[PDB]
Amino acid sequence: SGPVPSRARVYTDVNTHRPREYWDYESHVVEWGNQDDYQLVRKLGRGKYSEVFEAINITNNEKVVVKILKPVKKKKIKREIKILENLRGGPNIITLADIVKDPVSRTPALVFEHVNNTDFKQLYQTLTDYDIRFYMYEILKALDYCHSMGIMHRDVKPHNVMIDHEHRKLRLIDWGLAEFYHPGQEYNVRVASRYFKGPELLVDYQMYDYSLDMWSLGCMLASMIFRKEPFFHGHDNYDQLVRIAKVLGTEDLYDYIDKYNIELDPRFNDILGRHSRKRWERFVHSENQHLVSPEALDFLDKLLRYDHQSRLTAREAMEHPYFYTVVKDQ
Ligand SMILES: O=S(=O)(c1ccc2ncsc2c1)N1CCC(CCNCc2ccc(-c3ccccc3)c(Cl)c2)CC1
Ligand code: NA
Repeated sequence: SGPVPSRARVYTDVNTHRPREYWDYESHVVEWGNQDDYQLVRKLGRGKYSEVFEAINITNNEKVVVKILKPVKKKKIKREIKILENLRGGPNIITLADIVKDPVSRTPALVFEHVNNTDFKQLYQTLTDYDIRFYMYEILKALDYCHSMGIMHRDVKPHNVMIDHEHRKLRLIDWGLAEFYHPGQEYNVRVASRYFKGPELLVDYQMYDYSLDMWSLGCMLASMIFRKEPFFHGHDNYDQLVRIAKVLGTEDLYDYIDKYNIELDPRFNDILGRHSRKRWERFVHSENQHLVSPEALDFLDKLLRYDHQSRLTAREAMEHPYFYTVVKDQ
């Protein structure tokens, strides 16, 4: 036995065709700028792996964002830098402007282009059906691009999506968990926030690909159209799969596990039970109905599949009827 192998349906060999240096980030030599070019203005936030500041480049008086890294292995910093450099200039990808080190503490800091993000509590109540379709399309452009460039984001969620609503501008941020896709590679399943983890992660299927990001995206879409954040609210990684199973149903889950010859943890056998596949109609109510259409539900259904191979690709998703008005306007 052991699990059945898997390959991405698209962009399978994009890294194989690149020079090794493109993806072999362990070999990457970091280009350091001058720390003294930046003065910190104010703290913006703190994350698992960093503290984020607004700063000013005193050479040209530009506003920038500085992410000062907490201690991480040099290869993980190299990976994030290499990915940001490879993706620089791509649609809706955050722009890495510079990389500096404090010469005393030796702490490394990434310097980004400044994006004026719109406060969540003011965005949430104003967003129309059109706005959701528009911003979803913008995220898909970033995902198609990074996938086409041989990179999985692996941490798609609202915290990692900046919107400057005034400028109708979106950026996908926090490439610290992203990885290069190589056919045959077994990845770490301990990635992404619980609520956004794909079934492949939860059942410990390591040979995953770009399609992980499409599950995460579907989770985001569900939370936005149904006004339920998070959508799949698990207590832990095990219960997370139970919450998914109560919606997608257990029949399809067991079909997926059979197809890939996945060995399910003994714990899971007790708690999965038997669940019907639910209709999306049970999440619709008077408050959210203006966001919910046949198109939205058809699209959502085609993202949220157990079987990573059957999810829409980014480029397929962009062709879905949910986006016809957006595509016409652009
Ligand atoms: O201040 S920050 O540390 C900072 C500032 C600049 C910067 N530049 C490089 S890293 C960096 C960090 N930062 C923390 C993350 C925040 C995330 C904002 N989420 C907003 C949001 C996104 C997406 C949706 C949405 C979902 C579904 C459909 C359509 C849309 C929704 Cl509703 C809201 C921004 C501020
Ligand atoms: Na693979």
